[PDB]
Amino acid sequence: SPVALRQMSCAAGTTQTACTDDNALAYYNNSKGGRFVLALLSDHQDLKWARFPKSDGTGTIYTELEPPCRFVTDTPKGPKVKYLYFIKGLNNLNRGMVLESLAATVRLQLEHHHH
Amino acid sequence: LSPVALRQMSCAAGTTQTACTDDNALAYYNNSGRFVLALLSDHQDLKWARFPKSTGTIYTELEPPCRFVTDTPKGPKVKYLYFIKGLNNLNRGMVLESLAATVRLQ
Repeated sequence: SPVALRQMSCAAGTTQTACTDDNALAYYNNSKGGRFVLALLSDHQDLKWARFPKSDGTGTIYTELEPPCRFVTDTPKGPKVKYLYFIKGLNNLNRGMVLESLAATVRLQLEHHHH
Repeated sequence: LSPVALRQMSCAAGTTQTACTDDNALAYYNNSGRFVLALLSDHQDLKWARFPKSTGTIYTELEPPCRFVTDTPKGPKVKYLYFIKGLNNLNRGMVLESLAATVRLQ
């Protein structure tokens, strides 16, 4: 059942060329095929591609995003408007997963280490 | 009904409404009132669960259970996941994600 969602920074943009670097936060799990990206969380409202380098290091990958959902969140600095991007074709089951994970941060391991 | 980190509450379930008597199950719910999405339990015969309303009490039917293993502070354990009758996939996705992130390695 551990289809637990992990997160990491990634490159995103309005065009494949426009992708540059840590421009967003990507939600993914390991559904066999290495890393499977489900959604992007960013401050930018017109992103259309999430970019990740291939596993074997032989090229790169660009995944398509659906138009984002705009939403507010509270923070120490105050309210903040964020954009949630589900990848194209993502089903409601996976959308729900992203949501719960977004609702409360929880470490997936016990050892002193990133999430 | 909007998004919010799921919460859990102990509740009584049974194979019949009459059977629901003592707390023997954990119920995931959304409070965006309490909307119960699913039940986690050690028994596999469960078919009903009651929730003493926020006046009266509520009985909600359950769908067939799903077996699954879980680490705990005292060794692994087997358990059963029950979804409320007719739950949509978006909500099930929220439950499955909570369960999935419920493990302990090394």
